[PDB]
Amino acid sequence: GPGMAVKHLIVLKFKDEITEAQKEEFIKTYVNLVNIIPAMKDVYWGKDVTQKNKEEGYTHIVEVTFESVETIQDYIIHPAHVGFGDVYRSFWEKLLIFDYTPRK
Amino acid sequence: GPGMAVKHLIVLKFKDEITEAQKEEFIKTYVNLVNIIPAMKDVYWGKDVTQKNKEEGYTHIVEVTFESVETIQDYIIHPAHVGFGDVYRSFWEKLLIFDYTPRK
Ligand SMILES: CCCCCCCc1cc(O)cc(O)c1C(=O)O
Ligand SMILES: CCCCCCCc1cc(O)cc(O)c1C(=O)O
Repeated sequence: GPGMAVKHLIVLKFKDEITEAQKEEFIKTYVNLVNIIPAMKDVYWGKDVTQKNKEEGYTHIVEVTFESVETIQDYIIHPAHVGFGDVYRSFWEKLLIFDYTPRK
Repeated sequence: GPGMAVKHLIVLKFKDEITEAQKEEFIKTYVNLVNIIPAMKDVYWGKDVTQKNKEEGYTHIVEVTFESVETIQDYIIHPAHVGFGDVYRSFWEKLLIFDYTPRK
């Protein structure tokens, strides 16, 4: 369709001490935010398989579509997001966030 | 669904002196690889608008769809991919490369 939505992309490396089970629980709890935060519509994620970034070893990629930058910002400040981010902040070693409208 | 795909995600920062005209031509030549490299099925890209990692400087996000990790390898070793790097490596400052299958 003709819509102009905005994708929120998260690129993450967990601390080495975090176990696979802990990463899974972190992602599951994150996905549950869709049911809580109005702006947050859907979550797709995946684990990188090629490990091509050397000293910048991000492993997980999360994609969330939103209607605009302003509603991304609503998600950022929503108390369920603030709470998730604060209590799991020690899980990650590196985090990059991008917001863009995909085009051809 | 019935189809299998792997997303090849590139995060890119151009050198600071590169012009907008140069970026546009660089991207047009990259997306034209779909007409050259069989494995490369589609490209969507966008420019970050929120600058949440401004200090790292990545600005462009490029999403390329492939059938499998094997066809991704065919893309990497294709002469036109090697040749794109021959001609344009001097335009980028840094990159991150990921290969993953998005899921819920
Ligand atoms: C399954 C991956 C979970 C990602 C948590 C990141 C939370 C966060 C922290 C922050 O300092 C800035 C942010 O923009 C965000 C975010 O966008 O969600
Ligand atoms: C408009 C996007 C331009 C992307 C060029 C990156 C080329 C490249 C360089 C490299 O050193 C390693 C790689 O894996 C790749 C790649 O995946 O294409």
